[PDB]
Amino acid sequence: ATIVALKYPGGVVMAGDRRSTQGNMISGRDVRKVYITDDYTATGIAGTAAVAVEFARLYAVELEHYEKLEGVPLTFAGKINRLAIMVRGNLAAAMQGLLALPLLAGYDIHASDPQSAGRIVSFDAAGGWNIEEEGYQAVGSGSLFAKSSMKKLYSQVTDGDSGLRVAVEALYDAADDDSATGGPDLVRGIFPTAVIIDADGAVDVPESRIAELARAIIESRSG
Amino acid sequence: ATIVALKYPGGVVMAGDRRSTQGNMISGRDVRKVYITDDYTATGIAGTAAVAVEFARLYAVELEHYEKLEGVPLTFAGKINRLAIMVRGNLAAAMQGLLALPLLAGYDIHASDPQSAGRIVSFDAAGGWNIEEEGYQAVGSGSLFAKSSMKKLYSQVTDGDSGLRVAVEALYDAADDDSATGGPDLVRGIFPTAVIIDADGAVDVPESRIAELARAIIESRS
Amino acid sequence: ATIVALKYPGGVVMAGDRRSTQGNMISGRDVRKVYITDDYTATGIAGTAAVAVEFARLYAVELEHYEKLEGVPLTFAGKINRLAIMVRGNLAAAMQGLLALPLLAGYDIHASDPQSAGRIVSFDAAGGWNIEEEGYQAVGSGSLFAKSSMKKLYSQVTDGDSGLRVAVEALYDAADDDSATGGPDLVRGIFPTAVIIDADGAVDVPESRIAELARAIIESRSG
Amino acid sequence: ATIVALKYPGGVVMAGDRRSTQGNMISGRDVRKVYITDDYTATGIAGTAAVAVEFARLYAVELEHYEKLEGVPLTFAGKINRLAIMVRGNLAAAMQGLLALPLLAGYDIHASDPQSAGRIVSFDAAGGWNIEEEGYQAVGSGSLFAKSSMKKLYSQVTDGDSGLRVAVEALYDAADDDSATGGPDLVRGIFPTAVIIDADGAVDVPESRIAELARAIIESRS
Amino acid sequence: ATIVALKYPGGVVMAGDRRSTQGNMISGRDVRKVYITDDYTATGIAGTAAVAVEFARLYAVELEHYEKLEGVPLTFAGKINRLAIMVRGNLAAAMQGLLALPLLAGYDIHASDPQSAGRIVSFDAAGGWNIEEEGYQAVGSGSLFAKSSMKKLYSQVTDGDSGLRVAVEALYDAADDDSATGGPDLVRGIFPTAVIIDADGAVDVPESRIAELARAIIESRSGADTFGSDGGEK
Amino acid sequence: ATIVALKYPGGVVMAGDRRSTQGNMISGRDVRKVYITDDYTATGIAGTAAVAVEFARLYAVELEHYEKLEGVPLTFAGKINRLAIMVRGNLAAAMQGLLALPLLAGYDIHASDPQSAGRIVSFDAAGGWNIEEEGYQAVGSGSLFAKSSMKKLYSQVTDGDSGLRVAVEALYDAADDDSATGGPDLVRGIFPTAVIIDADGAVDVPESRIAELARAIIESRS
Amino acid sequence: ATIVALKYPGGVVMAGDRRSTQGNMISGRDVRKVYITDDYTATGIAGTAAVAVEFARLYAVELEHYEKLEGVPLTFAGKINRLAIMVRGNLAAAMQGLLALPLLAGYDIHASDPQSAGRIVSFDAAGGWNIEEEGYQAVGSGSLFAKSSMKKLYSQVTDGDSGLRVAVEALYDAADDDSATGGPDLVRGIFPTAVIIDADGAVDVPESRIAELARAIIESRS
Amino acid sequence: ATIVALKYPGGVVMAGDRRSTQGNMISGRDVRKVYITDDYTATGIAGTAAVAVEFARLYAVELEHYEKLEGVPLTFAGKINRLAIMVRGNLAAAMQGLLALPLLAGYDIHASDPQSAGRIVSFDAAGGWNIEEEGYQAVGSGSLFAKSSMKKLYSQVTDGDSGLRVAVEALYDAADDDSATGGPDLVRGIFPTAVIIDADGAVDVPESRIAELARAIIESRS
Amino acid sequence: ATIVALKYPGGVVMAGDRRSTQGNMISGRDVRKVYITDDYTATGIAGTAAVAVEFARLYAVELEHYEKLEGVPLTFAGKINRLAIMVRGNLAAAMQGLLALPLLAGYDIHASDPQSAGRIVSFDAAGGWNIEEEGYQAVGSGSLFAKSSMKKLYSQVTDGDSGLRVAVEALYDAADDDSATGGPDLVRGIFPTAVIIDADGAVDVPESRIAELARAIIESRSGADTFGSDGGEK
Repeated sequence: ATIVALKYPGGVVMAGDRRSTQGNMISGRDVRKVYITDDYTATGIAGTAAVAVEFARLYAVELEHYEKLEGVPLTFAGKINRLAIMVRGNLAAAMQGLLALPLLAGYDIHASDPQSAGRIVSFDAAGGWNIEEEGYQAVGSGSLFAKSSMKKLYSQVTDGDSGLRVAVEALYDAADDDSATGGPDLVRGIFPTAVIIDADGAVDVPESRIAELARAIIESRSG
Repeated sequence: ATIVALKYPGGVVMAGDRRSTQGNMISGRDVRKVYITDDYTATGIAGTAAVAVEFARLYAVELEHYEKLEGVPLTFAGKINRLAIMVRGNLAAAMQGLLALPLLAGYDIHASDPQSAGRIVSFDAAGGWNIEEEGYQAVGSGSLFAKSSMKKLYSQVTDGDSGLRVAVEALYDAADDDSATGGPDLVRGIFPTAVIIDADGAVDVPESRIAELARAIIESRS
Repeated sequence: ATIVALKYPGGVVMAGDRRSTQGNMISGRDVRKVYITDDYTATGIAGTAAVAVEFARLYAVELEHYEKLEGVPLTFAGKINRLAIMVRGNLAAAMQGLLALPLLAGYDIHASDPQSAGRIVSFDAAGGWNIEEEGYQAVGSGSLFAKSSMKKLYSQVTDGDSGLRVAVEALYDAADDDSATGGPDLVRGIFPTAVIIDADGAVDVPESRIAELARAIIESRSG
Repeated sequence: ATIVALKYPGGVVMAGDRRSTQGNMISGRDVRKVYITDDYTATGIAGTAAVAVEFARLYAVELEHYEKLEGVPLTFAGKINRLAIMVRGNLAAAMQGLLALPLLAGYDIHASDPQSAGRIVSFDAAGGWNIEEEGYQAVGSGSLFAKSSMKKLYSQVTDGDSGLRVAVEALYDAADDDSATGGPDLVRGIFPTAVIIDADGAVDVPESRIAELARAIIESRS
Repeated sequence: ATIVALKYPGGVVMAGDRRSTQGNMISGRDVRKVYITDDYTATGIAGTAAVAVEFARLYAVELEHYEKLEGVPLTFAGKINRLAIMVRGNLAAAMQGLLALPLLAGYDIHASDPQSAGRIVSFDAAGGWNIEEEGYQAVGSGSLFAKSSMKKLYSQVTDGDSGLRVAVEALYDAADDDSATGGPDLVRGIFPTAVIIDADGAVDVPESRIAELARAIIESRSGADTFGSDGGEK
Repeated sequence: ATIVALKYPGGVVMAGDRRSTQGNMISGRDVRKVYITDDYTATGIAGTAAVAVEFARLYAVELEHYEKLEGVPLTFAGKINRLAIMVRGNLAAAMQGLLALPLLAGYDIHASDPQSAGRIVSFDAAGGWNIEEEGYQAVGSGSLFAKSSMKKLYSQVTDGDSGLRVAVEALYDAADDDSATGGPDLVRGIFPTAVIIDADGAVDVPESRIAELARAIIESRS
Repeated sequence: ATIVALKYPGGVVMAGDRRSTQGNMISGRDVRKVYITDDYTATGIAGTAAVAVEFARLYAVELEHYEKLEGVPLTFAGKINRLAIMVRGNLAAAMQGLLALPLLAGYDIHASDPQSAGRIVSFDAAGGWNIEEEGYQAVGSGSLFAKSSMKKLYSQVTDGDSGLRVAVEALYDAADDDSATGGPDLVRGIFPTAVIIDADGAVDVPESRIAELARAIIESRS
Repeated sequence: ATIVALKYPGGVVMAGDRRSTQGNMISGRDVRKVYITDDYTATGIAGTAAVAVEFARLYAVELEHYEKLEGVPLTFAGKINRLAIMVRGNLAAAMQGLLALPLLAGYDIHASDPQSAGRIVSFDAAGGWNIEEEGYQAVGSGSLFAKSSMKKLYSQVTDGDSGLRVAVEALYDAADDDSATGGPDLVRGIFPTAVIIDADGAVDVPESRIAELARAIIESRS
Repeated sequence: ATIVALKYPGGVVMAGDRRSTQGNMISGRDVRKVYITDDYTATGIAGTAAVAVEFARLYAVELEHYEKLEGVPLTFAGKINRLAIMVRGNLAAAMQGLLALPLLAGYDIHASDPQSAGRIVSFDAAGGWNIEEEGYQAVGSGSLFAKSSMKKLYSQVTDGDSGLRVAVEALYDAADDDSATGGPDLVRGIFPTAVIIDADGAVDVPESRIAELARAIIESRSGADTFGSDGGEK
């Protein structure tokens, strides 16, 4: 599994791959790992698939719950803290092998400058969170390759779109050197999922656009 | 890793993938796992890469050494025996996690019927061996998927070429359902390796043939 | 044990074998492993026989319970979720050896298109569930052989019937390479059980149909 | 695995099934577990496949080697002893999971009464042996079911043929109640193997006769 | 210990042996292991003798309790389920060495056909139960020999009585190859106990009938041993 | 297992049961556990069957070997010593579960009084030995019941026959209270084995006599 | 530690950092990890410092020893083999923690095309080796970051100097993302070490060139 | 990680570095480890990052809580005690691996002499606290190097500013010999954070001042 | 234990403390840990006392033995190698707790520049060695404090005497911050030992110079403590 996220001028993009494994065997080819938890935040979770889906569901329930009770959504710092408590609470079971690490991407409406209102937050096993200040991040098994490719490509990220391309590509190298990360399957037409967040909310990327970008990357590296 | 071998009317074919891993990390994109040990045998080895390449090398040396001393190659039975003794010798290291299992294909020149002189032989970690009769075998992490593919595809095998295509396809399915087995890389142009043995000896299938077969399969599935 | 399931145009078919073992010894020759839990679902369970029969019984009780209280049956997503909670709850005892993995087949009346209203859901030990999109699935010890045979035969599935044949046959190869899966016993006339689900509900397959298909497969491979 | 042996008036018969497993997985559909070690003995070996085939081979070599050096075969007692010593030598490896138990059938040419010159001998992992006196023996995972079947069927044994049928049936019940023992495969045509020893030596029962008896049994039970 | 049960046309017969051991030493020679838990069901239990007798008493108490409260006895399926819950309940202590496995025989009055109203139910350690439909079953240490003998004799079973004979005999072979199962003691006159269930209820078998059948089986095996040989050698 | 030995006026008698088990399962119905190692000593061995028969055989060989080299048998003291050294030699294997304990009965031709030249000697796993003075000994799982029986029945021992009957009875009670010891099987006709040693050497009691005594006991207890 | 090696048109370059740690503590600021084992091969070793320096020394001795005895250097294949055998020999100590992994760069004088006579070879702890064919390799704690850097920067490599700059940059990124790898120390003036091998042999890059390249990179990133 | 603190005439200065690691990999480059917990106390925490940030937040919440309830802030001794009870409370999880050690710097308004109203308090794992009476202190991995540098520089401390320089420098040597402590990154402009406390409260140090002092130290040592 | 070594313009100096402990108990007040192994080297050994004295003794024997056989001392490189092999040979016993680490100072007569012919060499438990370039080294429980002291004090080193004073001071700070290292005992008059090596060989510093150097250090620390304060408070 691999999930990359990167800031672009005016928003944030989070993309995740599609494969789920059981040891060496490929058990699944279309797992969606990026969820739109609310109008302005998307959450990608890596690890044990059970703890992953439960985290996404429970987190979304909680955010909308507080919104309905208080008539106003939480601030971004609150969202971070709630997620971190929920992660810390799974530390006991996580030491037993049910570890799930999230990766939170959001757009802060209350932020002073609209052009830097993107935020990327990465968590550990102990619920310690860090607000990323370096433009991108990745979690999962292939995370190191993805981070090392985005390190060379992040100078091209100039808007939402080129950011989407760099994300697809970093996912491509992650899959390229890590067998647990699936690469663009051209045969079944299965490609990574993406989410884009800006002033107007968080929307899912239509599959055709990720496919055009993917084929473009493969045509580029074949020669 | 996954290495398939199947008899066809008049010969034997043996093919292997190209990936080598360390855990989840893809470390080698072009390893060759099928060797031509002598003019009438080929040996695939699954498992620990060091122990594998070493087995292949040493076995080839031994076959050829006896051949030079006595002026005649061993019978297929003797070859089977020596390979089995090597495998039995690595047993302690195999339990220490250095396991290497060989799959031996050969063409018996002394067999009575030439159309069925093909030979496939499989080994376990304890050196016991078994001559295969159902016409195909495989070894490695993808072996079960490969065997279950060849069981259905094997009625199509009628000559050297059809047998080659069936081999390549079985590999494609192994790789399709197991992450430790690499499929045809169309981007870098790396394809499985194949050896064909018949009445005239053992030759390596040149890459182009395997490329065309792989492209035919890939178009057939999409 | 082995339980296969596959979608066909207009419904779903689930078939399971008949043998139960205690180590190497054959202890039972007529265990039924596929149950009709409600008018539109069928549950097949593999593993510890006790935990299996309990899951079937308890699950059916629960579904009908909610129906009586609320005057309306659960949606399909609800059914999946309740089963998954019930599986997750058996994780503690499952680590100690009492492992039971279910396989849920259903027909969704509320689904938009009637021709794809079949559904197949597979579970793990941690209660993570996956909605299957490949058209078939199998659980049990012989599951990998059965999956690999249905992979080559699924192009012949065109209705409830050809689907039934492919199911019986995949079960036949599972039994053929796995000693824990029983093959068609021609001597005692014991054959796999099957359930078929479509717009009109879930009905058990009469035994003579499965027997005739079975003898047809054996006669076909005998030469 | 399961190998039965029974004495009939005038000779001995020894039959064995054909399956070989790895856990729940059926790996071999046609293994031969009963060898003719010499003109008047036959050896079945249950257990680890490697250790089994090796035992059989080496024992045959040793019997014949002494025969060539001294110009006369050992007595049945000497053969029993050498087999026992070979078994005792594998005890260390058997405790490490490489156990192999042999069942030895023979026809003593030096015995006084020809009608009871048949001999059956069973061994444990610790090399001790025992000469059977109840007319039959078996070894392997199905041995208890086979013995409990022969206890009832043995009054029907009156010659070479009835003894052969009782052997095949005992195997059928072993396989019927135990999954590690293969029964007659009517689809692929694979049947138990059988060896008959009498005053004239040891001969392999040709497959057709075993096929007949198997079909008679299967018809009787339906 | 060994307990065999088998269906016969119109009823069911359950027979059990008489010995109890403490390791190799024979500690008891007249343990009764087959109980009549109610008018139509008999229960035989094997394993730790404590957990055995306790199970029998507790089960009988429970069945009659429900009968008195509800004015109607449980159905047969209910009986099975309660027994299984009890067995499952003893799983924790069973893993520490207090294992007891039961074997339930009954006659279902509410069953459609009176001639197949016999039922045999076998349990495991996890309380999973199986309704037997092969005609017979056995539990205990000698269970495999007894099952393998009843497999060759079950074609002679035609009524309550011939079924009783086959039961005594299967018990005889169980005891014959398993030292933990006691054979008919001709010296002290101790023989297996039997229970027979049919349309008229479950009754204990009088000891003289089991004893005559026993002596008959011994005279027949001794005469069949005299007739037989080892390939021609006696 | 259970092997009793008792002195009587003028000789010694040694008897043993016939059962051999594997756990709760009865595996051998006619094992012979009492051997005649030489013209004046018999040896019983309880425990692991293999180690038992080995001890017996090898000890007989050693006694007779020294006899052929030196032209005179060892004294009873020397025999005791050699047996003790063998037993001490098996100590490591005994701690690893392969324990075999011998009970040695002999008739000392060199003793002063012929009426008390009988000799019984018992051994532990550590090779120490002890010359028995209370007139009887036993070994095996039933030894305690057998000794507690002979303590009461021993005043009846007045010659070779009465001593034989007391032996058979002691065995009967061992078997009566312990399941690993077989009693007289009236159905198959298998009875304990017995050896009698006196001034004229060691002879095997023929089976018929042991049969008659066993029947006398059995009717006595009904 | 981190040692990168990359082929360029006509030669090979091999560079290594300078830090050596004990836990979190920086213990050596100027270790040299890349040796010139002979006129056409350089060897880097990651891992335990003792085992590393010893490997390098002994291997150089052995190459040169055979050269003096036979009057001709081994082929690149023989060199690969000897290094592999040394590595396989240290395996027992590598499991105990004294692991040392070598990366071997050489220029084959006997290769057919001079422009691609460069050679890079990588080893695992079990002595198996692999001839790298994607143009670059690395070893040590920073190896993954270094490889992921060279994958992107490698299209810029066109000669000896550009290849050298790419090497230094890859090292800079290794150090940038891993704390056990030292970067260019501008304060003390300590820079990575580099060796260049081409048709004319192996020469150490003089420090000034590496200093200028490092300063260019550092100013580029500010 | 490393956090230094030192008294200067009229106040106290606490400075901490910026790097966070995950084993050998550098995971963070701008972690702030010094917090202003209230108008007159700053708290620096080292160890597990989670336990660190949690401690800071919880401690600040608690101090202001008591202030709001009682209308008067705690005395300094109270603050120390509460922090120590919190640290003691984390002792179980701290033995499990989630260890966080704090370092408390304050200015006591109620102290008699305004010029020595600074205080430095260091804690252990068991919540035992000590009031330092030696002018300075440091916690973290690089703590010993920082303490040993401040030991040679503390005679230059004469006001808030020279104290700030000595702090930055001691942090520089800590980072210089400890890979887990980050040095001044001149490329990204990341420098240690500082807090200064005196009669007028606790204020954060503007970044440009720390950068000027840092570059001054580097130019000085080049 | 703590042994420091530092190069100065034209030579090398090597000093060591005198304490030897067992747990918290001070067992030896006058151990000598720095030996003159030959006319141009000196060896300090930290760690287990037995193993330490043995490395020293046997190494001196080996150096001198080869010198007598071949008529010329080994080069500094050969000496380094032999010491390293001896260290590598003790690795098993060091894993068993009998660890001894040597620090080797020497004056290379064959070096090109006499002003920088001094040599300091440090070893780990696995026999690897390293030639120190930053001008000073130390070994033992107080080594970290000693090094962190010499890093600051090293710009003051200009000759043999100043280098000696810096050595003694570094030892004083090691002892000041670690309890296993003994400082100058003014009561019993026991001071660290020192060896100095230059172009003319290796000689032991006579006790007087060490005594009054340590005395001066102590008075400087006392006076500087009287001048200073804790942010204003004494």
